[PDB]
Amino acid sequence: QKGSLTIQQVNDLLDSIASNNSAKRKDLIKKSLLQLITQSSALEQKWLIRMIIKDLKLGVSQQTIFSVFH
DNA sequence: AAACATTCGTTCACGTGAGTTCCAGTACAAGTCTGGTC
Repeated sequence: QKGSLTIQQVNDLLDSIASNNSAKRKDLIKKSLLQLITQSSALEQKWLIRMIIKDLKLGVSQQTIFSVFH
């Protein structure tokens, strides 16, 4: 019901997944995904799946996010 | 001298133009789903 991951850790794990896919090593992808699964809650994992597939469906336009930012 | 007609300022109802609020139609842009091959 509670996670123990920070944003930097998640970015590092995703970077490892991408790089190891580029290098044709699936064991490291499995290890990174296992760490993410073991150190995350169900909601966090749902959002991680959405981020991996690259579709969040927030309902707010990218232009709106940029306008809010600056 | 008395009765009737006309005129006048008033009154009401009804119709038309301009201002304001609300909603439907239109336009455009982004998001989402799909197709095909290498």
